[PDB]
Amino acid sequence: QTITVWSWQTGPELQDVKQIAAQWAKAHGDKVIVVDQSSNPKGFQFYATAARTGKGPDVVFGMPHDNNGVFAEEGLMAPVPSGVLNTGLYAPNTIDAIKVNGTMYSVPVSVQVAAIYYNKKLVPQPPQTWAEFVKDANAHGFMYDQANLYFDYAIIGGYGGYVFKDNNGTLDPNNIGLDTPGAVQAYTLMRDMVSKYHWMTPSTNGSIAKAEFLAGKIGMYVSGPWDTADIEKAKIDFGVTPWPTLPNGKHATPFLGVITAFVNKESKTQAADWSLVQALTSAQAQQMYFRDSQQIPALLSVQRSSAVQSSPTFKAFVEQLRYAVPMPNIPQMQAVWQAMSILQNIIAGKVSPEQGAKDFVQNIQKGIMAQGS
Ligand SMILES: OC[C@H]1O[C@H](O[C@H]2[C@H](O)[C@@H](O)[C@@H](O)O[C@@H]2CO)[C@H](O)[C@@H](O)[C@@H]1O
Repeated sequence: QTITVWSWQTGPELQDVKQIAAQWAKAHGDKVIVVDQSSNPKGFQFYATAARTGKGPDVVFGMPHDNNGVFAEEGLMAPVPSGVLNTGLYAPNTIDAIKVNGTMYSVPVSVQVAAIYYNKKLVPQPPQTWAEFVKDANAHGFMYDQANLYFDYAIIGGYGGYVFKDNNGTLDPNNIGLDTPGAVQAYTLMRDMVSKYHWMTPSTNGSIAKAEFLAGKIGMYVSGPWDTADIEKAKIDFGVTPWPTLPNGKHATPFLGVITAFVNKESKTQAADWSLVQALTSAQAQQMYFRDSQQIPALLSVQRSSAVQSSPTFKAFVEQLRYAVPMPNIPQMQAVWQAMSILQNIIAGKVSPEQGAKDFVQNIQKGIMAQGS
């Protein structure tokens, strides 16, 4: 018979996943099939769509933790069995990220915090203050997936904005802070990056920004370890640096993302599934994933290895970590991602930042109301 694994991580890491699975299979006898879903237009939530109709995989690898709230609530995830996760081997925020309604539903594999990747050919020294940033941006260019909340939240949070109010670990989905005076100021700066700085056009997105950077046309770009391989293949002499402080003198607040692995509740071979998951998420595995893409391991013991401690990716990570905000993992967070398109209207000047902020929050509250039966 066969065990099917769906991976949302591609590139070098995918190859490591396949070799580890092959080795596990030689001992267990089950045939293991790995499918690359990273390019699926349906996105991360495609797992629920498939799992709802009994067409899902047995194991899922490389899923950003925010998505699991939906899967867990709909009963598409098998709870993590006892003895598999030792909460003491990870930072506390990493563990909270995999818990849904108090139950651990997935295993952490890596931790992510977006940073600024720069071309040392154009930008010898990375900017640290907004003043230096404007200087380097006007001179050699800057672009990123500007209307994607995952990335621009760094600015929003920097101005005091927030998605759901955090009350000592408990999120209040009724207290949204995306239309506070601070957020509006953030949206204005986002608008300015196009209308006055002219660093980007209302049309610029992640695809264009990445292509431009790989062609050596722009000096800075906001990204993550998922682009490490493509950058090295383009032989760009790059560096990694945290977001600069914003014009209000505050530090930007990027999201902290935890990449996870989990088991489908419908899978008939759950004992074997978890054994496989343990192999794909072990300390040895995490060392392999770090090798090429520089993916930061979730396990604290591997983070302490000298190879990791000395990498540019880890240095930026450690300097931004205390300012990073873990993405909410509750079901309502999906309503946020889906109402996100409004940001493009604000950036394009179709609506003012004031009104756009209001429309954004209203579309989120509506989407949330839609959820729940
Ligand atoms: O853009 C919405 C999207 O944001 C996050 O996805 C990240 C992902 O976590 C990163 O690993 C990388 O792939 O960049 C993505 C953003 O382009 C959320 O995790 C995801 O659920 C959401 O759809």
